[PDB]
Amino acid sequence: SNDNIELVDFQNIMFYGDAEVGDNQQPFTFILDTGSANLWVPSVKCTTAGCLTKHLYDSSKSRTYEKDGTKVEMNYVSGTVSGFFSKDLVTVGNLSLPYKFIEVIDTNGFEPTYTASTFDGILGLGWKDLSIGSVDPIVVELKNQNKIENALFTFYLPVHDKHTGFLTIGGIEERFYEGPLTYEKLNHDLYWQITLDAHVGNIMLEKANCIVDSGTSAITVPTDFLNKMLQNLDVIKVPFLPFYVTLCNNSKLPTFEFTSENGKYTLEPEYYLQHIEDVGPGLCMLNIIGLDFPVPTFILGDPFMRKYFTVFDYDNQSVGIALAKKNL
Ligand SMILES: CSC[C@H](NC(=O)Cc1ccc(O)cc1)C(=O)N[C@@H](Cc1ccccc1)[C@H](O)C(=O)N1CSC(C)(C)[C@H]1C(=O)N[C@H]1c2ccccc2C[C@H]1O
Repeated sequence: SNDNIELVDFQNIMFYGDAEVGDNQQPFTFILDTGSANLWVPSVKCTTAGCLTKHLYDSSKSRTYEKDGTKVEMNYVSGTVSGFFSKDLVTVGNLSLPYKFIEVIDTNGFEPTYTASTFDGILGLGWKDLSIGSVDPIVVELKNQNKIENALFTFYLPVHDKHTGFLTIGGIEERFYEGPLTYEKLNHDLYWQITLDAHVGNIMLEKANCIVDSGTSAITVPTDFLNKMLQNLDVIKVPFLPFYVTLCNNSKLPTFEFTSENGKYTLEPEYYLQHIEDVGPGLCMLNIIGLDFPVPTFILGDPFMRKYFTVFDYDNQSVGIALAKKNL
């Protein structure tokens, strides 16, 4: 019944999945990003160094290509790509639909991220009004065409050296989680954002905005909240970068607890530490960065999602959260 695209871990920090553009089935690797709402692929017309090692899109070889050519720039927090709109058949798992996407010709504003990673493009899994060009989300559009049961998708993330992951479209599969699945209502029209009380030891923020974001390989915390957490924690900031290093077994490292009237979600140090033995013996980096939004906000990124199976439900305007099964 449901369509299941396999997720591959890349250096236990990112994960990617593959999909196709064109009726000649041109293959691409995507970051799958719940926090954005446009699809893009690098073009054969790309003029920049970053495209050299990528799978490139050739509209001339697809009979289902429809020209648009409207110029567009996608601005991410990690950089900018530019190009123009094109329309073609997009295939995700076994499902296809004609889809508007961005043909990228300049990726120099997205370095060094682009050249250092093995993805080709980004496939947005956000809300329509967050898109450029008023593009209906893939999953919404697939439901509207009755190709899937429900306008929802789920993430069961891969775990480095343990199991593969899945982006599942159309339904919720019991095989991905254990214990209860708790639904948290979205608190915003166009982000996968929910309200949770956030506790880290003695520090807490009542009714914080929490964005569940598949494209962010960190937990982000308000900067003042982070500053309090790190006080007398025996961690050291990396020169010039917003990351902190610690002895891996530092017993002061706290557990994040997020609560709603419905549920309680925790994130222990094992889920947010990254070993860096090559930099030194028994050293870890915290996958936590300080970021201020206009309203106090946490991004519950990839470290959160490695622990917790997540359901993104457009029809019920909610995020479902459950403990991910350790193995399939
Ligand atoms: C609507 S369209 C995209 C939107 N535009 C904007 O907000 C407009 C904007 C542009 C520039 C700016 O100064 C501020 C604003 C954007 O970018 N939303 C992002 C989510 C986001 C949003 C706000 C804060 C943090 C992150 C997006 O969903 C996303 O996940 N991204 C952007 S590409 C990406 C898929 C590689 C990933 C990313 O960067 N990851 C790195 C990251 C990020 C943060 C911490 C550690 C690390 C490590 C890496 O994992």
